[PDB]
Amino acid sequence: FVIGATNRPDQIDPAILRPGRLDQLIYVPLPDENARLSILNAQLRKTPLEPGLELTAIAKATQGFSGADLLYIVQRAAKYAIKDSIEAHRQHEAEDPVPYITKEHFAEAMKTAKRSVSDAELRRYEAYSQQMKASRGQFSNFNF
Amino acid sequence: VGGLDEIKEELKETVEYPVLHPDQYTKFGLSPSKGVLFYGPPGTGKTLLAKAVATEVSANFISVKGPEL
Amino acid sequence: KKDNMLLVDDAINDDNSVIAINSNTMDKLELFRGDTVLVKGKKRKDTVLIVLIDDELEDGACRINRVVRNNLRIRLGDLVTIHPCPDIKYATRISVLPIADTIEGITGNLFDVFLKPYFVEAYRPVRKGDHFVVRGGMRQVEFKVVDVEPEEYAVVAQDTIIHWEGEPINREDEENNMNEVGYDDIGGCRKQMAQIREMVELPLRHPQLFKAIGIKPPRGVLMYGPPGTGKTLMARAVANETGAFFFLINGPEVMSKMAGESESNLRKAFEEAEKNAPAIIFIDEIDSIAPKRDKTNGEVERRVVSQLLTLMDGMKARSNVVVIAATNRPNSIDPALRRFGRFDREVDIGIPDATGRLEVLRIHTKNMKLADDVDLEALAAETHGYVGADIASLCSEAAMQQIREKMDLIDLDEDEIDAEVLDSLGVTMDNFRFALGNSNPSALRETVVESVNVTWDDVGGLDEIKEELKETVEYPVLHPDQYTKFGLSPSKGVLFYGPPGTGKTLLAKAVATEVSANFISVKGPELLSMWYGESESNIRDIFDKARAAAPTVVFLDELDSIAKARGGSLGDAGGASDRVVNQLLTEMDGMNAKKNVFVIGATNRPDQIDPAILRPGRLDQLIYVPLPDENARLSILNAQLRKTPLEPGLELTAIAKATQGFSGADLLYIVQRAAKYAIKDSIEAHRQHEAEDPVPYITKEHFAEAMKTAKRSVSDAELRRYEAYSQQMKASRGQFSNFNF
Amino acid sequence: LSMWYGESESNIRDIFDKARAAAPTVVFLDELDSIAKARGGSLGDAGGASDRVVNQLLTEMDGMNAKKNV
Amino acid sequence: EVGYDDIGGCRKQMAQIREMVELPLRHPQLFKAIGIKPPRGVLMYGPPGTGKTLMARAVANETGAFFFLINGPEVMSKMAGESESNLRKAFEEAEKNAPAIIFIDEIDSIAPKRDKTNGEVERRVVSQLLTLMDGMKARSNVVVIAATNRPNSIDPALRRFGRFDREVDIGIPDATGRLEVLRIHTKNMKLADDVDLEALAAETHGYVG
Amino acid sequence: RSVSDAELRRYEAYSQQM
Ligand SMILES: Nc1ncnc2c1ncn2[C@@H]1O[C@H](COP(=O)(O)OP(=O)(O)O)[C@@H](O)[C@H]1O
Ligand SMILES: Nc1ncnc2c1ncn2[C@@H]1O[C@H](COP(=O)(O)OP(=O)(O)O)[C@@H](O)[C@H]1O
Ligand SMILES: Nc1ncnc2c1ncn2[C@@H]1O[C@H](COP(=O)(O)OP(=O)(O)O)[C@@H](O)[C@H]1O
Ligand SMILES: Nc1ncnc2c1ncn2[C@@H]1O[C@H](COP(=O)(O)OP(=O)(O)O)[C@@H](O)[C@H]1O
Ligand code: BEF
Ligand code: BEF
Ligand code: BEF
Ligand code: BEF
Ligand SMILES: [Mg+2]
Ligand SMILES: [Mg+2]
Ligand SMILES: [Mg+2]
Ligand SMILES: [Mg+2]
Repeated sequence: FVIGATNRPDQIDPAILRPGRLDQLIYVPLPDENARLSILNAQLRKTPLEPGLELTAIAKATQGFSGADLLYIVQRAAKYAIKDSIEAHRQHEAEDPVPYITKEHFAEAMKTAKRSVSDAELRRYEAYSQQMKASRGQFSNFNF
Repeated sequence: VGGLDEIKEELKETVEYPVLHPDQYTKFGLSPSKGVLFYGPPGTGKTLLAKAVATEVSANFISVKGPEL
Repeated sequence: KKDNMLLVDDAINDDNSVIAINSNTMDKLELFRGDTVLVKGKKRKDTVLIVLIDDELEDGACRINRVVRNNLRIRLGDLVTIHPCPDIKYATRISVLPIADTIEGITGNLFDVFLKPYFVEAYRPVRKGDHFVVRGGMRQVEFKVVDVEPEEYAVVAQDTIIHWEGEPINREDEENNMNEVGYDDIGGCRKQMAQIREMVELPLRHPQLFKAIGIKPPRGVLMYGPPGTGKTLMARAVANETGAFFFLINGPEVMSKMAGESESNLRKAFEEAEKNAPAIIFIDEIDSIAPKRDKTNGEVERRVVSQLLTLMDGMKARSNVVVIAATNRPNSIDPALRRFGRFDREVDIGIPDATGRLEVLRIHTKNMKLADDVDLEALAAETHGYVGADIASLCSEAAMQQIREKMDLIDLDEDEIDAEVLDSLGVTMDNFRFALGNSNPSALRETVVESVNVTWDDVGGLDEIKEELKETVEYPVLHPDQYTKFGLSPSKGVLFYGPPGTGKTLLAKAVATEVSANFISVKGPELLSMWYGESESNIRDIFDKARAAAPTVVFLDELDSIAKARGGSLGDAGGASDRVVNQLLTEMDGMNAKKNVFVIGATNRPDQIDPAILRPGRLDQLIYVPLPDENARLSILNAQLRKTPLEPGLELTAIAKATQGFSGADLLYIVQRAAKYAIKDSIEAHRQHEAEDPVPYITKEHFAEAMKTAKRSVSDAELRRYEAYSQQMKASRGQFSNFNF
Repeated sequence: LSMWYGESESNIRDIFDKARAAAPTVVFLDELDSIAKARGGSLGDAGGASDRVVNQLLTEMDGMNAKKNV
Repeated sequence: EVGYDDIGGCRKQMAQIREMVELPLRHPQLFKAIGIKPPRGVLMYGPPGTGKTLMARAVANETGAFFFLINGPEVMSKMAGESESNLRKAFEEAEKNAPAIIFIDEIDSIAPKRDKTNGEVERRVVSQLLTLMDGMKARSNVVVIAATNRPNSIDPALRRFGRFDREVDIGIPDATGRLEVLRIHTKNMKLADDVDLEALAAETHGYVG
Repeated sequence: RSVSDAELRRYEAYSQQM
């Protein structure tokens, strides 16, 4: 069972994409609003979170984002929480304060967050997918 | 691996079918499918799907980089 | 906790053969004032002494004089097991000898003077190997019990025959006896130590568990890992404490010039190890007698491999013997030799942790008179990528630095050194700090960065960039507990892009001077070669060396050079830049462990960079370092003029306000032109004053004549391109707002 | 310049190490029209080698070195 | 015969080598009072023509310890099992007689880093060196000294503590070092009375050794 | 489908040449 994971299917030889060697050409698209919520739930599985915090606004605000961008948002929120915790520790030593990630950490982490892929590469991937679907021409309900 | 439900289920069944039920495959008289290729935008879950295949599926895993060999 | 083990305490009773227990210890374990008890301490040594009720002792630890304490190889604050032995009985004869340096000067009857009154009517309980002390005649002599007739230990009743001889020795033998390496010197690899010690010790102490379970224990150890980790020390401790027969085999030691002699030597070695006793065979450096049987071209190597494979597992293979191997690379070994029965359990003695380095520091600094103010926790926390064998080099360098400091002020006295300075030497903390600043890990000795001297206060302006870089560098280094409590991986990558002459390389140098992590730096095309795949091998080796001695930070300079996007050439150059890009994308985020790999990238052309490497997980922080404003211009003018004499009436506000389009390199050019004009004026004034310090600082006139040829570096088109790229990166942040919940 | 992949950058690194090794030396970089060429983009192997030798000059003239006397 | 006063101009590396050569052999009382064994490995690298062989000759002629000289490729042979035997014979001859000093000149010819070459004999020689320099009862009162022109073509297991721990950098001298070299080499030639050496040392810049 | 359209053009050109 060979598995290929290539981020550019143009430079592949056309004799390897032939069935019998690599027949399952699975296109992994960008996540939508129902998949970004599950990605944010899976990435925040082993962390303490605020009971009033929801990820629906984070899934609805970002529309062209990716899992790496959501992981970057989560890591920036965790870095801001660690900075606030070490600031509270330094103030307590001068004179557990942060038990979970609050909403202000996410609101400050979602200010310097951008998408990874641009619009031209997404158009190139949709063009390759439509070329592969044009290779699936003359297909219908297929009554016998 | 958040999301990718149909891709995850199809990859998982394509791996686990000929290693658990070979009797139906020799009853139908056909060889199973072997390869699978993931392609798309970078940072989407291809290597994460490969790690999820490597960590818990009963088949032995041989990992190799591109220009490593 | 069985109350039969006690700690060593200072001695009240100054007698040699005695230990003091407390009365609440006597009822807790039945013993008496005359009872002779066997003390067994560390390093597999023993001694015999008289127990005596001591009120001050306090039941938990025992008082023993420095002589007993020495024979057991223990210190004040070490644990020992105590247990009584009345099986011992009065001696038939004894064999004591004076240590040479304790009798240099005198001669004659040592028996009548020292030994006779020392043993008389005390019937002391001595032991073989003991070194006792007798004070008399204005000196203290040290004898060592060399032999007794009634086994290892016996008593010296008046009828016992004391034999002393006079050919005394230098204490080379005493030093060797003290050194024997003990199991408690390889601290730092607990799981690998237990995995070796289990199959070494359990089928030798009691085999009833294996006789009841029916199965046979594994008889093969393969210790692989980085060089300088403790595999030879583990084999030496196994050879030194385990009482079975030992046989060490070097790698190219059996090889002989005769046809068929190396295999005969291996057969004779295995038959000698099997003939005597159930033994342990340590074959060191097995990469020279096992070249995988396929890549080699000779015949003697293949026959040695076949001899090992037949003699290790075949017909009547091994009768209760265990083989241990040690190697620096596990991959160049035959897979038939990496099989069960021959070499089955492969322990991985790898790079230690903070507590492992603290254990190595506490082990290596337990015999020296160190200090009263040196802590080892900060030394173990600031040491990051040491392989475990460089800690002894650190302590040796600190001791040599202290000795070199003590040798220069006070005179050396080359005929004979005065012994007053030997009692007060110590090892201070600044010696350890200088030894830490003047050393490196043994794996990163080939990619050492040259000693640049900059400071975080020498990089003016860019306060948000500096604090963000300091946060990104020093949060997973100083606080791993918060990151493992939140259960998330820290951000590692950062990219610097902007106009040239701004401070990206200066920020990289300020990182390379004073961060709490190791530094590995490369140039742009520096890791490229002319062969096929050698650039890939260089990339893989430098990333394995960066992730091995973690945490390190990698400065990938000129990402435009080392990484194109993909396939940009119409005619390819062999298809190598795409492979370099693919290997970079795989090593920065692939199927690895990702312990600590910080990637710093500084480029001045962000258009030719791969979007797959501009993606989070490899390089997420796209830090844009812009041109300085008025306040940043004033701070870089104050920072570039940090160490210089200046006029007190000098005002840099007009210089900061008049340029308004300059950069750090152009202001450095202005400062250098002013310094060159001041140097020319000083040379002219000195020549005038020597023909028939003239200037002690730089005046305003020098800056006024140096600011006549000042010109900007960047044009108005490259700045347009950089601001267009920044506006496109801000337009990638679309469909966003203040985001109030 | 050379035919192989990286030999021109190796020659640049070698001549700059020879310059900064026995310092002070002075280097006469002739024909910067031939060496630098102001990279831009040309979509070719000559443009790739020009970008590589320009970035090697950028990392050798002002890079992470001692910059004693060049 | 050359002495310690003929390598003028590299006094820092001279002191760094002279410490570990003289102080553990002259009086070991400080090392026995501190309870720390001294380092036993020298690796003199740098540009070709700096004075490493002259330093080896100086520490050979000055100290009263035994000096066994081992060249780079002189231990090699054609038979299988002879170069390792020559290295073992050299090490036992240096260990049996006295506390001695070994000078392995040109170690880059018997250390091909065990990864870029396909010959088994070179790997066997490197394994013999790694075993003889750090193993069971490895070194007793002996010390090895290396000298090579390139410092990167050596095995990292050979560039380790216990084998080669003090890698001194005998580099190019400054103007005072050129002044000392000009004053040392012109001590046996009656040249003139109206000649100076300060301007001769300050004129040149790239003259090494 | 397995093969693209340009590969068939190349194979037809080679079959017309040979
Ligand atoms: N669908 C996803 N669910 C959860 N995490 C994800 C997902 N996609 C990406 N990530 C996170 O971002 C990283 C990048 O994904 P990865 O598979 O390595 O990218 P690629 O497809 O380029 O090989 C993952 O390792 C993971 O940490
Ligand atoms: N984990 C460790 N604990 C204690 N000492 C160590 C450790 N690792 C290395 N050392 C020390 O490093 C020195 C050389 O190590 P050694 O065992 O001879 O080399 P290697 O690990 O290559 O087999 C010795 O002084 C040894 O005590
Ligand atoms: N922002 C700055 N702050 C302080 N000094 C600077 C700054 N920018 C440039 N300099 C000075 O000019 C030199 C050139 O900067 P450097 O980092 O080497 O170049 P670059 O900006 O191309 O990466 C620095 O070494 C320093 O002496
Ligand atoms: N630093 C130096 N000081 C004094 N003489 C030197 C120095 N370097 C070289 N020489 C002289 O140069 C000659 C060759 O130097 P040598 O020590 O053999 O160097 P190498 O073996 O590295 O080529 C000798 O005659 C030596 O006296
Ligand atoms: F496309 Be991913 F970065 F492997
Ligand atoms: F013997 Be060690 F691993 F160099
Ligand atoms: F490194 Be600089 F931007 F020239
Ligand atoms: F030429 Be020498 F060995 F540096
Ligand atoms: Mg991947
Ligand atoms: Mg070893
Ligand atoms: Mg730079
Ligand atoms: Mg020489």
